[PDB]
Amino acid sequence: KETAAAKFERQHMDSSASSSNYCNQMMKSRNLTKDRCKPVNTFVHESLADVQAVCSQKNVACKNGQTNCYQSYSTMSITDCRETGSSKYPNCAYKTTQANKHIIVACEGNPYVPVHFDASV
Amino acid sequence: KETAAAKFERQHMDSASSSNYCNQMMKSRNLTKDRCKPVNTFVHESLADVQAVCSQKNVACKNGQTNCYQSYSTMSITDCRETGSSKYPNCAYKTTQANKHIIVACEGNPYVPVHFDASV
Ligand SMILES: [Cl-]
Ligand SMILES: [N]
Ligand SMILES: [N]
Ligand SMILES: [N]
Ligand SMILES: [N]
Ligand SMILES: [N]
Ligand SMILES: [N]
Ligand SMILES: [Pt+2]
Ligand SMILES: [Pt+2]
Ligand SMILES: [Pt+2]
Ligand SMILES: [Pt+2]
Ligand SMILES: [Pt+2]
Ligand SMILES: [Pt+2]
Ligand SMILES: [Pt+2]
Ligand SMILES: [Pt+2]
Ligand SMILES: [Pt+2]
Ligand SMILES: [Pt+2]
Ligand SMILES: [Pt+2]
Ligand SMILES: [Pt+2]
Ligand SMILES: [Pt+2]
Repeated sequence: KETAAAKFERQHMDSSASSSNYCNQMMKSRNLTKDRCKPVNTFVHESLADVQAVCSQKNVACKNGQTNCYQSYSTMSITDCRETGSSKYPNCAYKTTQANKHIIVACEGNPYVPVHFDASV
Repeated sequence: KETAAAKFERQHMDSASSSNYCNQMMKSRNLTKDRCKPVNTFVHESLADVQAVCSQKNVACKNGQTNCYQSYSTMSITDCRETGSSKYPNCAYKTTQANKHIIVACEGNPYVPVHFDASV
């Protein structure tokens, strides 16, 4: 079975955001258009070590009220992918938006790594 | 002086036609030059799609190194398998077409495939 850590890497990490077609290719490549069009998804364009290190940065509440969330001290390169108003499965269409923002992730397990993308600020 | 990335693109990238496909490709890509290479896999996907695998599922390499990556999606591949009748320099190849996850080893800056490890 896919672990929560693995699922986070598949859905949110892009350690290789280039072109207007990035989100279309990436949402496909990461199996996020298989059953449905996943409507919103963020990719972090940083090293896995740099994102895993967020689990030792600023402790904050998560959106659901758990207290195992962490805010990155630094801004990170992110791509926001959001489905168009016109997008219809199986023809999933996304707008790609590049930003430099703080990320908030939920951390769990041993090793203690991100398992949930909470938000970018 | 051929690079490891260049070597991977020549030996493994074709951006299966027929039972011929392998016989021509193994010869055309210089794999049968110094000896009949026993087994070879050709990935039929774009170079972009295969390079993207270096950012996908980190898995152990068959040699124990940690720099292997498995594709999240199945990709179209051709397994070329040397026959019994195959004798150097007349190398002969059975052509098997599959949709499988691929596993590649990646190296360098930029981080690119340098070794085809496995199909799963
Ligand atoms: Cl980077
Ligand atoms: N997986
Ligand atoms: N996630
Ligand atoms: N804080
Ligand atoms: N969350
Ligand atoms: N920041
Ligand atoms: N798989
Ligand atoms: Pt990037
Ligand atoms: Pt504070
Ligand atoms: Pt800031
Ligand atoms: Pt979660
Ligand atoms: Pt997620
Ligand atoms: Pt959440
Ligand atoms: Pt092909
Ligand atoms: Pt592919
Ligand atoms: Pt998997
Ligand atoms: Pt699979
Ligand atoms: Pt190699
Ligand atoms: Pt090879
Ligand atoms: Pt190998």
